[PDB]
Amino acid sequence: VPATRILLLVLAVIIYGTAGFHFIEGESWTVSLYWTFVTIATVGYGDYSPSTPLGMYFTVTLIVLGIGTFAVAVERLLEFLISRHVVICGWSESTLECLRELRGSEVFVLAEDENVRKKVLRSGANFVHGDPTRVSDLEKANVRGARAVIVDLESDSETIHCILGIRKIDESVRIIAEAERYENIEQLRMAGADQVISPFVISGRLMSRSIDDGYEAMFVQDVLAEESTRRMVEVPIPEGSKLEGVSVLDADIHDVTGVIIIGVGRGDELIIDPPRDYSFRAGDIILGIGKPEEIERLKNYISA
Amino acid sequence: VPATRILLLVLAVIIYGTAGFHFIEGESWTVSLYWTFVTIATVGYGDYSPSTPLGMYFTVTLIVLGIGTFAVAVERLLEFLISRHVVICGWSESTLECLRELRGSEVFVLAEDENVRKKVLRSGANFVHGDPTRVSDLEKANVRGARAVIVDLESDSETIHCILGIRKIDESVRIIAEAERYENIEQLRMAGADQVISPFVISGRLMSRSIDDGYEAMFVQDVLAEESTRRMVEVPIPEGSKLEGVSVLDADIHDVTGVIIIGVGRGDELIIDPPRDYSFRAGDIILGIGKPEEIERLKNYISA
Amino acid sequence: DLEKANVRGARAVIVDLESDSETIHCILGIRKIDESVRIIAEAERYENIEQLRMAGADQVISPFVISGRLMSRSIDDGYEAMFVQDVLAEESTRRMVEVPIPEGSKLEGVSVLDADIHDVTGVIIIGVGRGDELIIDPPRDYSFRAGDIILGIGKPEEIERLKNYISA
Amino acid sequence: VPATRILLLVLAVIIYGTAGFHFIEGESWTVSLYWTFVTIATVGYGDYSPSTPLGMYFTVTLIVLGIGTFAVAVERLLEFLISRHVVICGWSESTLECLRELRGSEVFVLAEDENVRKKVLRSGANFVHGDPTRVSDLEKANVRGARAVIVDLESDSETIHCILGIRKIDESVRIIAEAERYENIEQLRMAGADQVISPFVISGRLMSRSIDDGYEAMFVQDVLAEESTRRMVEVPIPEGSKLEGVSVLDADIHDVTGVIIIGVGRGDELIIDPPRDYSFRAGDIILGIGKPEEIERLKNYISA
Amino acid sequence: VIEIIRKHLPRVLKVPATRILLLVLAVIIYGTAGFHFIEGESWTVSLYWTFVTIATVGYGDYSPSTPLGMYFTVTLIVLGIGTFAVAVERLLEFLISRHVVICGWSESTLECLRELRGSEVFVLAEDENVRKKVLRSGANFVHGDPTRVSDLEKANVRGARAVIVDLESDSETIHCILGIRKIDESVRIIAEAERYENIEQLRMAGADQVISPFVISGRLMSRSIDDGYEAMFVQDVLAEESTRRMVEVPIPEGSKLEGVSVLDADIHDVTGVIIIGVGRGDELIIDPPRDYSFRAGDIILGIGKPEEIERLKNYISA
Repeated sequence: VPATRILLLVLAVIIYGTAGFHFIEGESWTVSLYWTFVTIATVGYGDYSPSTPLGMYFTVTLIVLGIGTFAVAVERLLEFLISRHVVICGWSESTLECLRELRGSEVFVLAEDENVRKKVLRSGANFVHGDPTRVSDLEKANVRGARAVIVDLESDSETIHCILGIRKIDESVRIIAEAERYENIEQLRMAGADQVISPFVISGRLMSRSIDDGYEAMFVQDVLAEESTRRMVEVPIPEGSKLEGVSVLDADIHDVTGVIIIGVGRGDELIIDPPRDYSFRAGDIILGIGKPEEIERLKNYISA
Repeated sequence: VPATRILLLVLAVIIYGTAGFHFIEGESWTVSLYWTFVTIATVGYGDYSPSTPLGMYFTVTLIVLGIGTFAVAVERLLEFLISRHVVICGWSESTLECLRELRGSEVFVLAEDENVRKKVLRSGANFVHGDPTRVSDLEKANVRGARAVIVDLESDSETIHCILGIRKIDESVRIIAEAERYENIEQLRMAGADQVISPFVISGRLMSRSIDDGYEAMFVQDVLAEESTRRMVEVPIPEGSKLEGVSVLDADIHDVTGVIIIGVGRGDELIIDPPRDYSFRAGDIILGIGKPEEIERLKNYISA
Repeated sequence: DLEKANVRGARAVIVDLESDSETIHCILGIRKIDESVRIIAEAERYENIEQLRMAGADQVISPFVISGRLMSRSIDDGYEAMFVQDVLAEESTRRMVEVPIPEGSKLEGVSVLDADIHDVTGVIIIGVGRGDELIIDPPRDYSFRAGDIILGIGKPEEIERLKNYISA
Repeated sequence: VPATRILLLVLAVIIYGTAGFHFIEGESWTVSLYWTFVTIATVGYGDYSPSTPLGMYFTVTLIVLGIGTFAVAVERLLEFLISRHVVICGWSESTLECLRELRGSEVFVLAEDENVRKKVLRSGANFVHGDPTRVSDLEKANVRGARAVIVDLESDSETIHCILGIRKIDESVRIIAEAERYENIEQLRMAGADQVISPFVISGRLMSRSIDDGYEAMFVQDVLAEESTRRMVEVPIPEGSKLEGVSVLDADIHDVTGVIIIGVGRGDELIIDPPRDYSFRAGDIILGIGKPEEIERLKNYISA
Repeated sequence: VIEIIRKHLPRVLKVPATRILLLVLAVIIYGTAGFHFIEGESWTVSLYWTFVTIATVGYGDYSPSTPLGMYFTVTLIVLGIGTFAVAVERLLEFLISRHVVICGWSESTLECLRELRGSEVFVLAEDENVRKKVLRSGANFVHGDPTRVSDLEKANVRGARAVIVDLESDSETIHCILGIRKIDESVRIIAEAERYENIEQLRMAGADQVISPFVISGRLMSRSIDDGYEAMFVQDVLAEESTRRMVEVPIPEGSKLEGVSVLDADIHDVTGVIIIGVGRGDELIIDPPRDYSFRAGDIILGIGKPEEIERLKNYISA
């Protein structure tokens, strides 16, 4: 049945109700409409009632009509009722441990499988069912407003196809991709990806360096865990700092603060172990390791 | 449970209730009947309630009896109370692009998947769930009174088994099939399809002409597009025209109109580039390419 | 595994893989090896034609669009599918060919109206190709150029009468 | 959750409410019970109300408390208010065309798959989900009371296992089985099957006899179809007939009735084309072909 | 009647109780505040009245006094009761030695469940079709993957008496034994080996007793060629319906046989059981020698009638 049949039947009764109480009892529309509601509601507060054989007749008829149409309209109603965001294209084991560190923000997981709807909703993310290679299904997941898009699909052919689809929707958003083979690192980066993270090349080099002594693999998997003592943080150099123009040899950040200056980055490059003649500028980002008591001693050090 | 089984129980409660108010409470019939209904409807205005223990036990009993049977009766009453088309058998990418040019007509889609229901209803076509190779599930899609049936199934064995099921319903509808292999073009014409469209023979013979110059594959993919400047339309010659018996050299269509006469079809045969001594008749369908400013110039020249 | 198959010394690469994402990825691998080879791709979905052509493919043939357009045009009369599937077959009576306009030809600057190619020769001029565009049904004031390509439909005895009419 | 568990929960509430009004408001037992009931039944009449904040808290609690279980008890109460069989083991294409001629009787289809529940219920049969090789799942399907059990399983190893399982449940029931290979005809028959029907040996011999002329295969598939003109029927010879002691040559049934005596069967054997010296006895069953007007002329012929 | 509708539509019980609660609370707030600020009721009354109003009772001790009160109340009731009915339905939905845990469901654990009808048994399996077989046998079913530590803790592995692991392969049986030993290293794991070569891997992972059935079966099908008496003895003394049973009788502290040799004890002469082994700790000596000295703590493995078993316990008693 059309929803409009249900609605018209409801409306017909309140009109009937209101009008008859007026015609039979001589009551005003305010109380007539109200009383009709009171009877439909089956509450009976005790103010208005019919006081004539016809009013009683009318009222009983009215109640039957009222509840019937009301209850139907209500069940339909109930049935109907029943910074920026980050978009994650594809669901895998790399984007699952990425989602635990992105708690608190809005995350939209665009995935082809419907089976993965329970695991996405359990971890605190909105699921958007679609194919992440289709441009019409990326726009559904609100890619254009996002602050970053994380692409980790089944192959490296679908990862370039999803990267090329974002570069025409928004040519300014930050794309982070995951390469599976070493040949496609410069292929995903030319097609638009701002950061290419290859997990089988990191783990391929941490397994050939753990044969003699595995301290290279213990440094990498402990400075990234956000439950240890030291945390690899990065702080930016603001405008009008005390270090805008000093060399690294004269700044001497490790002794006066306690952090370790493993590298500094200007723009889109990184200089690991900067030499002593490196003049600090404004806008630089200092990548460092230290205890969180030493980080606040560095943040006040680089202030105005 | 007949409706009348339910209705008897409801009335029995009503009569019982009404009479007790009448002889236990001493109420007149208009108020006792009213009260009984109201009691059943549990409204409680505040006018009548039992004023003696007999009535109190009686009324509590009426209420529970009333609610059970009333609720059922109401639930049941409400549940009881409140040219031609084209049919597309199967869903693939070739029938998705066919559905884009059939938005003005009404289209049924007979496919056995359930996941494709969201793609069909978006495109503006009614979805009929069923197996297209079965005669019982072909009759649900209104094959018998259709304009044309378009068969595109997963293989060429099921396309033949679906063409022979349509020809069992009626031998007058127009079947337009699609061949997957080149060798099965002659089997799909013996089963009963009127037009067999083999896309991988058109595509494979355009990827071999596009090695030197890609002008053959640029002409085919452009005149079929309705957004193009020139269009390929079939102009029929009406009965009582000024061109019956006239040869192609004596007519000179390209000089006076401006369209390009690339073929003339009589019945179900087409003669591409017809010779000079080809005599026209009434009934021959002219296949031409021209601007839309030139097409109505052609119909006004061959008119009666 | 592309450099095994001699893509550098080739004259045309025809990319038709199992899905549309692998056809873009293989086109991107060919353009790293030889930047001037002629790639002839094949799109499955309609929306991926502008991506296959941006990634490097010169000609994109989409078979599910040519078949979808010829299905909905064959409901009333099927003379447009009987035209396409018959001029391409090389066992047919009439062939669709391309002839080039040589340098120093008889038709330098000559318009198509006063050339009268269908009257003189008998071939049907459906388009004049210049470079990387095709003009279907060129207008009457269209002037030629030494170096055009005439696309036409005609009998095989009428193509030799066309090449001898455009000869130098 | 027994219905009585629900009822106990309800009673606890009505008892509780009644006592609290008695001790909180100081009301009598008769009115406190009435009031609590009426309150739960949400009538709203306006006679009894709490007069203290404690009474208010109490009353509100009773309403929310009692209404839940009140409604549920009503649901349970309303739910309470409102020849022999043939068992078919396994679902296939042989037991589907067997089920169409067994319309009108009770048929229980014991099958392992749950997918086949829709096709069994559509054809007019009760579905019993179980494994037909398990003796505990045959007894669930009521094999012991049946008049015949039809076994058609996936292999001939499961068909002997289902036949052996019935022979210990009931050693008198009639088992009809279907053999797949020719070697197992005497193996299924020794394990207990009363009739072994091998479809690939009938169809293997009807395909090697249809090469020259296919009249052998047209006779078999037309005398079994119950929509043709002639029907292969069998009538029994009763006690005290007119033929108990006559030979076939002197009975001369084909001329005086019109049926064709293809064979007669005594006990558990069949004699096809009985000779002229064959003396008819009592209890014999005459297998014959004829029009249904000729069958009634034969049935009265063999009477008392 | 909405409760009728709810019974008609349990099909929409798809959302969190938390959404349900927030919405009903918003309604009672609307109601109570209007009674306090529009009708002029006290907060005790306003809430009381609001409840009564929402619940659709409407006694009339309090009633709207102005058109505004009437308009207000109509809204309050029409929205509140619907929500109320929903909240009620969700509540009803919600309202209505130690154990052993069995990881996995096969035919070997089906016959183990017949012997354990007196104890309470959890079954941790990842199939859903097996729920009808477990509840028939009298064991609580816990859905989950037994190789996961999070789904092992749902089955109460940490406070169990013994855990019985029988999974589909020997790789998952090892991956489940190592997940149980991560929860607690004191529970008793009883595993089952599918191949003979993986008996030593399942003891290194942490199982206390590895029961390889295809090595017992394969070594009984090779002794039953000549005479089938070896495979007739094993399949009979394990049955509790047999006339003889193999029971372990422990020697208590302060017994009359500490230091006594087997020849000086002569158990088979005085009792009538056959002493086929003596276990000390986790080692078993089948057919112990003559000069084997008893102690307190040695578990005697014997075969005898039930009329002879309590005769043995009364002979070794303190």
